[PDB]
Amino acid sequence: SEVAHRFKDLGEENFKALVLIAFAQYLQQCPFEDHVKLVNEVTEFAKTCVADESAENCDKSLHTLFGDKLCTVAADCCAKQEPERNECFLQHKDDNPNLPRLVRPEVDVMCTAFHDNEETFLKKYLYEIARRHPYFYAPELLFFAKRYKAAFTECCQAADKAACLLPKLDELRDEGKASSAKQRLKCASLQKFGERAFKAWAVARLSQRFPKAEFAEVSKLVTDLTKVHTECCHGDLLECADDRADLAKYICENQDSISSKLKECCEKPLLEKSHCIAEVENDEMPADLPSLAADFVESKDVCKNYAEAKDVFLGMFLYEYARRHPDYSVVLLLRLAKTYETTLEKCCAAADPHECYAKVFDEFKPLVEEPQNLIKQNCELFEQLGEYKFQNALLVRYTKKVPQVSTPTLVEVSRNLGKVGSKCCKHPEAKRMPCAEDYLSVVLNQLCVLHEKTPVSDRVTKCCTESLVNRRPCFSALEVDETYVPKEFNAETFTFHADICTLSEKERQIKKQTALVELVKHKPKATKEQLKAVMDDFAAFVEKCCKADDKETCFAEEGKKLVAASQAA
Repeated sequence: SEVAHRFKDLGEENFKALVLIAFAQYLQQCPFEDHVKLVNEVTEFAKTCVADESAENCDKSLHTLFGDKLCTVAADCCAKQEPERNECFLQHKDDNPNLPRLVRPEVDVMCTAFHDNEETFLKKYLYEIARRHPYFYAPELLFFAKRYKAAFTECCQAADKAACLLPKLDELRDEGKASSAKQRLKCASLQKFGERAFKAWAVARLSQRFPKAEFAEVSKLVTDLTKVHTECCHGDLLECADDRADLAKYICENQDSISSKLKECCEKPLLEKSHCIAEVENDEMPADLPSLAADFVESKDVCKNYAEAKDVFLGMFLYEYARRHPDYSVVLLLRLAKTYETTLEKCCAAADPHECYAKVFDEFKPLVEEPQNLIKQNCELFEQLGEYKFQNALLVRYTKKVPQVSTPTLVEVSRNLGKVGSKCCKHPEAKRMPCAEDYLSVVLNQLCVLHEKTPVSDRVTKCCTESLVNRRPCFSALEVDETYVPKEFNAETFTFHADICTLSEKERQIKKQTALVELVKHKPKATKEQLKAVMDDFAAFVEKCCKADDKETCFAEEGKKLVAASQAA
């Protein structure tokens, strides 16, 4: 029995949470009560299996069971069987579910609901997250759950809870979203590019982190880590959580052989141990490391070793170049690795290989400089305009690049792209690249998955599927879509009402930002000069109407003077 197996390993508390998340991610539209019902029904069945490991259908696989329990409340997916059925659900996960924005009741209400029924209060948090983020890293979701519990348990018995809770919750909302984003990239990598692309990313990344660890060790870690994510991304949550635990035990046992900063980590609860390890800082670089040129360019055995085991050899190249370059981003190392392999494949087929592949490092120079100059420039620019105007500049830049993309998506992606400046520019040159480029990877992956749902721009598709590691350079290289045909104005689209006054300070910018996007789609060829001169106007239209006697009509009157002057520029 598989269910009995995983139940014992995870316990009832985790087993129940993990199954709840699985159901929330598969059927994101179904209400909370229903999932809760199926979880219990499933959980009890599991208890009978622990005893009689041959009772009802304790012999069946998790998917069969989970599948049959969801099919009692869903249709074409359920008409299929075993493999096809499961794949069906996976293909129907929705990265942008049409769910109602989540609003939080007054502190007083939450603390009452928390104190009264704690298990329920926590199970609904899990449910509301898992249904909105169908790819959230299950094991980590359990970690956020506990921290959420600690938030309430502590703040609800204080002087001013509003002051104690609200903050801790915002920090959690953001970090939860970041977390969801990073995991969305790993699944896309696996699902759209293959495990080989995933493995290479891990080798380079872990080699940067555990520079003292041996290649064979990293390889071992990478292999386990791959299976872990392969499972979480495919919906095998229980085994994912299980396997993740094992990997944490291993890493801790073999500390000495991996990294010296794993101490603090291995001295704490499971959930906190895993989370700790996954976010540990890079270890100190081994003192005397030979030159790479020795074994990879000067040696006359290159092509022979390459021929013998192309995978192991290139894998070793990555590990070696990565370990001594924690100042490079993972994508830059992968571009280098790809440039090195391309040189061997051609050179090793020449008369005198050595001569041909002797200047491969000269090929690396341009690739390393591109990222640096880009970052340098844009951080300087960021420092000058600040985060709000920088987001605006990005909205104009990206709407011009790919005008077809839906206004909600452009607004969302550009805002996030703007956050890269705040999160990264503050670091010194040494840590900027990893920061900047790996964050751009996550955000542009967001644009790619939201766009894959309803493809409208061939330019987006090409930049998203041609190469995982070159997405950033591809998007960067786009200027303006010259074939794009301007859109015709729509009254409703540019009609500002008084309801924009009740909206938070941020909810306003977002509106003014959404207007900017529509404007650029209308006048692609317009200039950053005109645009700014027009935006300022919109600002004026809000301040007056929002504060001018009983006027829900100023929205139409003053909005008229708005569109009028708007149609002019």
